[PDB]
Amino acid sequence: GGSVRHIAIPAHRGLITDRNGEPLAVSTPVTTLWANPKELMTAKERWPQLAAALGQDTKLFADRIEQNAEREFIYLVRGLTPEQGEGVIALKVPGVYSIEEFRRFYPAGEVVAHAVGFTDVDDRGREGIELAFDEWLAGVPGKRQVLKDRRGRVIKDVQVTKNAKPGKTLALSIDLRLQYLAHRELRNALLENGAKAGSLVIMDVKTGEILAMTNQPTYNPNNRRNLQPAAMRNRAMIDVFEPGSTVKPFSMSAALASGRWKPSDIVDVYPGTLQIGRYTIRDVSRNSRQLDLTGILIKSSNVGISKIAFDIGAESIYSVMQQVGLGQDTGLGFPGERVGNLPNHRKWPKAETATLAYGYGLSVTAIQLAHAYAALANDGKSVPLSMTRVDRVPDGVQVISPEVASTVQGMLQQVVEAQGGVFRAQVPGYHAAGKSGTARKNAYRSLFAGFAPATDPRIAMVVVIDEPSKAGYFGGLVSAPVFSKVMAGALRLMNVPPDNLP
Repeated sequence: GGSVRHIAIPAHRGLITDRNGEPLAVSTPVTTLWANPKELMTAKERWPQLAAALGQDTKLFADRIEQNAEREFIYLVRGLTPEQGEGVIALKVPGVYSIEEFRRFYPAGEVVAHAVGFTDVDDRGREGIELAFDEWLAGVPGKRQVLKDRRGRVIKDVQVTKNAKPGKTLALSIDLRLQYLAHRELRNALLENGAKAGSLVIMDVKTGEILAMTNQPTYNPNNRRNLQPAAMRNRAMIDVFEPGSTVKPFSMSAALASGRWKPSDIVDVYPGTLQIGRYTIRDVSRNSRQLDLTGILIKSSNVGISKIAFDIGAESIYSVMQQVGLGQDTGLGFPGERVGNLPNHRKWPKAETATLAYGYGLSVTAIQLAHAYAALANDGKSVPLSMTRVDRVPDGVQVISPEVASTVQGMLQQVVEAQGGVFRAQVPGYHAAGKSGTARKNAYRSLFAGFAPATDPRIAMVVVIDEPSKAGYFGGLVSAPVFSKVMAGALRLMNVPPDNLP
């Protein structure tokens, strides 16, 4: 006949949009039904009709209400359409009450699942942006009072103690139009090459924004039914791998900055192997003798970059790699994010000096690799990463001098356009620049990292194809065609003028 209890007032979770306001995560009003078993015990002849309205077996529902006859609150069904909730309410079953709360709906579904993430049944972020910015998005629940009978019947409201503060809107750096394109093209490439998984990262080299981030396999954050953890793996931020030949441009940046090397310099790589003690440096193709610095990148000559590294010292190469973020914390604060490993030595031996120079030993993520190529594309200035829209561009750090960065840009354009280069990475109408690579896990990862336009870069991109099972596993056969198709759409959607038209 009288008992006051504080009930919480759910807060409206903040809207998540892409960089242009397209809805990505929307709080949707839902109707949750709860029951007071004490009042249900006075209306047993109504249980089968209530059981059928809840899609529950007649006897099982009766067993559930009986075992909880002493309690005052149980959940009947959580998160219904307001239409569905009022249908059960219209039955006038004594002891059945409704609660108005919110549930997330993700209009893009599987296309941006890993980046956006999801909430749980209690509207708490548990993955992706939903967890990374949960305090910003959640708001503060409110406090209300209600009078409860000694039999549990709701009698009347007493007062509101504190009003709910709704969550705040968040606009991601993602361009949903680019996301749809990268999601589709990465999926097509996986089917064409029969690959298990893949990752694609797009960045604005001037602002540090992540314009697109897609992983295969993916999942619908709206269905939530037996989602195996394989499809929920945010591979672009969690998978680490040896970058291989894709970090040779940074060994080259340290070479061109040492004062001892120029692009015209030649290196003798005959006969394709180089013995360092018991360790044998081996090139994939061993049909060369003298190569200039660009030919070293075109052929992916581990021997050539090793001899350059011996001359300039590993410390200069480590410094460039550390400053562009390889093996470093990205500061993005995503769950399960991995940093990788950029090893450091007090005294760099010859073997570790070489394997560092051509991308063995150290382990990076696709996000780190894209961030490094963005710095190279941004005339050597590294801008911090961001998964939210950047209105005020932060000051970068000039890690590679603009002259050296401009020289490596030209050499990477030749890697894509010169004879024997990665011509399948060429973007029609534009000058693209990039570098192919392979990461062994038999099983390999096909890598391509690049940027465009080569003469005035705007967009950096990394493609990781995990274990192709059809054509050759080489980067340039599998990953380069994806770069070409996705970069072409990224340049068009951002109205970047073509720099390669007759």
